[PDB]
Amino acid sequence: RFLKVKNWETDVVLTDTLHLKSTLETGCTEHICMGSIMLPVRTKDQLFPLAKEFLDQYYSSIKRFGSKAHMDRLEEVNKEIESTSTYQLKDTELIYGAKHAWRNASRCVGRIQWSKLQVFDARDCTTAHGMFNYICNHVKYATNKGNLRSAITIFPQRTDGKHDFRVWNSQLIRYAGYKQPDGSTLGDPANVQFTEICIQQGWKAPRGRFDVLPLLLQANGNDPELFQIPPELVLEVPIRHPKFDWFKDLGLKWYGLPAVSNMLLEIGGLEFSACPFSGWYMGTEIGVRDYCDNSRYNILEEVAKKMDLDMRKTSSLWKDQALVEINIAVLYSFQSDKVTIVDHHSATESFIKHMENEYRCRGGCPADWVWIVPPMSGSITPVFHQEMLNYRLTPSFEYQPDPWNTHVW
Amino acid sequence: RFLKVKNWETDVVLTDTLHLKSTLETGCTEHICMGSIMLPVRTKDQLFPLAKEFLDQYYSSIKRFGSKAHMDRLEEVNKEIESTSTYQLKDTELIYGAKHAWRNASRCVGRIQWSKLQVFDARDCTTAHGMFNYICNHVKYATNKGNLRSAITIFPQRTDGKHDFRVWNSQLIRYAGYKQPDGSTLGDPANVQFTEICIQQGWKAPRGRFDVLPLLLQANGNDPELFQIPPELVLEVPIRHPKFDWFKDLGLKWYGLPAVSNMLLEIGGLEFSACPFSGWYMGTEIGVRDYCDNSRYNILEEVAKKMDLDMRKTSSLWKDQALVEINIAVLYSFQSDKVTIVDHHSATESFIKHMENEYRCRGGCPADWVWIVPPMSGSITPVFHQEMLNYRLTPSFEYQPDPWNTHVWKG
Ligand code: HEM
Ligand code: HEM
Ligand SMILES: Cc1cc(N)nc(C[C@H]2CNC[C@H]2NCCNCc2ccc(Cl)cc2)c1
Ligand SMILES: Cc1cc(N)nc(C[C@H]2CNC[C@H]2NCCNCc2ccc(Cl)cc2)c1
Ligand SMILES: C[C@H](O)[C@H](O)[C@H]1CNc2nc(N)[nH]c(=O)c2N1
Ligand SMILES: C[C@H](O)[C@H](O)[C@H]1CNc2nc(N)[nH]c(=O)c2N1
Ligand SMILES: [Zn+2]
Repeated sequence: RFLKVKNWETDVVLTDTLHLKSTLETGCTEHICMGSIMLPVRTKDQLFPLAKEFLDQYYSSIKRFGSKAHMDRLEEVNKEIESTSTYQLKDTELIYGAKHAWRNASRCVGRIQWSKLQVFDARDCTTAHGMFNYICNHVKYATNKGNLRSAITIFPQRTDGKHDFRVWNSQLIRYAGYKQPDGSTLGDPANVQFTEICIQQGWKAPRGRFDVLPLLLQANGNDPELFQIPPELVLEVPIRHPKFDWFKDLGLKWYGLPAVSNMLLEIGGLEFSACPFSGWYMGTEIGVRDYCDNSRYNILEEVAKKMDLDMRKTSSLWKDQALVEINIAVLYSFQSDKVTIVDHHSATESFIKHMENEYRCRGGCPADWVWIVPPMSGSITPVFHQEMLNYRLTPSFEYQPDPWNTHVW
Repeated sequence: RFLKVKNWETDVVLTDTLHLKSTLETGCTEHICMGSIMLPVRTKDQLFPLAKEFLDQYYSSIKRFGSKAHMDRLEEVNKEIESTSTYQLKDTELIYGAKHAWRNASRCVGRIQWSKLQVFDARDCTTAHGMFNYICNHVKYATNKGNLRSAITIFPQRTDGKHDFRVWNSQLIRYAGYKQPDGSTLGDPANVQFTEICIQQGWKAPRGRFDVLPLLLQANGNDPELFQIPPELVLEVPIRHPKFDWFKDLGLKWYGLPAVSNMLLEIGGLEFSACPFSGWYMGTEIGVRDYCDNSRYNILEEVAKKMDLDMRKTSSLWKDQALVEINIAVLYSFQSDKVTIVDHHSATESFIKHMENEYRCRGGCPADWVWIVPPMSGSITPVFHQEMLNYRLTPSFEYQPDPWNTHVWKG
């Protein structure tokens, strides 16, 4: 009932009760833990309980739980749902809802920033060009000439499921992937397929190693349209090492804006299938995963050569040595060009502080250890020694099927 | 039911049916995952079914399920239970049992070696001195002058719970930790409390930075007794770096034999409270955890200074740079002194093949991702990208409470 989590490096013990308010399933059972598995229309009967849950916590958050205002709103939404088989959120509810889905994202280490989120209400949007306009404005606002600011743009909610707004890209800004004859892959292997769905739709791929993909926007359920983000709005960073000059010769660069566009935001039962959100990078996401994952730019071997490491034996830890350098470069480059970025040491220390605040202000903090611990130097970061409880709270961000696997053209 | 796990690096998908034989609980529910939580006498009634399940597993393994030998063994065991409230395992069953507890240890990345285990049967042991003799023999055999061999020694099982055999040390070999009045710690902070118990019991502490702790052995539920492991039997490796000549000057060394001695071995319902087992180290256990944990030796700063790294800001990744060098030094040394050791790349790569083979020949391989993934360079090892299922099968190795917290002293 009242679970406890301990930090084994500092012996601090926190008590969690927030989990009791949890409603969604985890995938785990008393017989099997699925903790490491990546991926473990509504009715009026289904919707009202959800809306009620949401409103009560919202009114509770503003110290007006069980007030005429509260009571009144419940009734208004109640009448609206029975009548309209759905409802619309008050601006304040939308903002509160979005901030909280972030607050509840158990896989996000950057949640100490949860309450500082710019919300762009794009619910009056109606077309792909309109979506394009809102997205450019979001990108420009968030980039802020390198001094990044968190934001989310929220398009119209789901209705009959046949009029869904969707951004086909996984992130607003990513590089294209091309499968050459050499069997090899040009650019980012992760995007090969999407890259082709663009071509298949018209895009004139420049076939480069770092080609900024075009946005593929879908509005009201119609077919998706392509748009090239003003190059001037996409801040990029040339990757150079602060000691190895030959580094710049690797020809590496990465974009400054991390911005997830394929998730679904759920607030009080309502579904928002197009809600791109952005913050700023933690160094390892690029240096460790984008650059060194074997299924991504997989650059270790090459960086290894350039360093003249004894790649003969794994026990010389050449892969590890090179990993560190590649990551030192990233932070170095972003910092030099003055684009906001955080290292895994600072981000994890921040998250620990956030957990403590959350435990003593909200009764806990859902967190997914498997995702929170950085992909390098795990145990020298504090989160490694921190026990965490993972459970699902709403409002939330959820994954959803790629549109190209559901679109009735 | 069937469950699938996918490797996001290779797209290889596996199907698990073995989890269907999972009995114990995990700590998780449909509402909460306790996957990162460190730690989430029997009745004839409950014992009967446990022996049966075990015996069925054992006879199936030797291709004699349902045989007369199998049926006689079941009758013999059940008769013994109703008769004495317990039962004794045949040598063969003990060996099979021990090998399987290792095979089922979901937090162990070295399981590819499971079927290769020397089992020493010490169930005829009656005293602390007897325990000491058995342990010295295990240490010498397992050490094998640096060519490490996996081994386990099994002392008498629990009876009424008032006569337990227990090895008070958490590991047969570990360094003493001492709390100074100024608040600093000399030696290994992890063993301060145990080191105090040793001193209280009569140990004469040399008070150094790497003093091998004495063994504190409890036989038949009696008060524990102290014993010093013959020095010539304790293999140690001085740590030095292949290119950094000042590394040897840090004065670091570590023992070669990792041997857990505080866990409980459960086989067919029987409980073996004293069952020390040892293998060989994976580099990071020493280089990352014992050396760099803030609560252990914590040598990152001193090493970073020497390398003259920019320690003014964490974004220089000075901690990460020093960590790599320290781990290179550990591997280099061990390999130079010809003491068995495996690096985390090699070990995780082997575990993945072991895991795949297990899914194919056994229908599964319970594994705890939180523990399998190395404490450094996580994503550049194949296990990071491997989905895993964690569940509990018996036989098994379990945690038990520290003895100094439950023991009834006699005097
Ligand atoms: C301000 C800087 C931020 C930092 C440094 C940060 C950092 C991170 C990191 C390291 C991850 C893991 C990414 C991965 O492994 O794919 C992550 C995941 C995530 N973040 Fe944050 N984050 C930030 C802002 C945001 C914002 C503004 C939101 C949304 C409003 C958010 C929502 C999420 C979600 C839902 C996930 C998990 C998504 C998934 O499962 O793929 N984050 N974040
Ligand atoms: C052959 C060399 C072996 C290697 C390289 C290996 C490696 C490891 C490592 C890296 C861990 C995690 C240690 C930690 O973080 O505390 C571990 C845990 C474990 N290993 Fe192995 N192991 C080996 C042999 C064995 C043997 C022979 C047994 C038993 C017969 C065994 C039983 C276990 C158990 C029970 C755990 C988890 C203990 C706990 O939860 O504290 N291992 N092993
Ligand atoms: C707002 C924000 C801020 C920061 N710093 N980081 C992010 C994360 C985002 C940039 N780096 C990795 C991307 N996430 C990929 C999720 N893959 C899960 C996944 C989902 C589905 C499949 Cl099939 C595979 C994998 C978002
Ligand atoms: C047979 C074998 C072979 C290898 N390679 N490694 C080991 C593991 C052993 C040497 N390095 C760390 C030690 N394990 C301590 C685990 N403590 C967890 C823990 C358990 C309980 C609490 Cl309260 C805290 C922490 C055993
Ligand atoms: C199989 C395993 O769950 C998978 O590789 C996870 C591990 N932890 C992760 N953690 C983060 N932050 N991001 C990821 O993509 C992953 N991948
Ligand atoms: C809180 C968290 O579960 C704890 O720090 C775990 C994480 N993973 C680990 N993994 C291994 N191999 N050994 C450990 O001691 C730990 N500690
Ligand atoms: Zn779980």
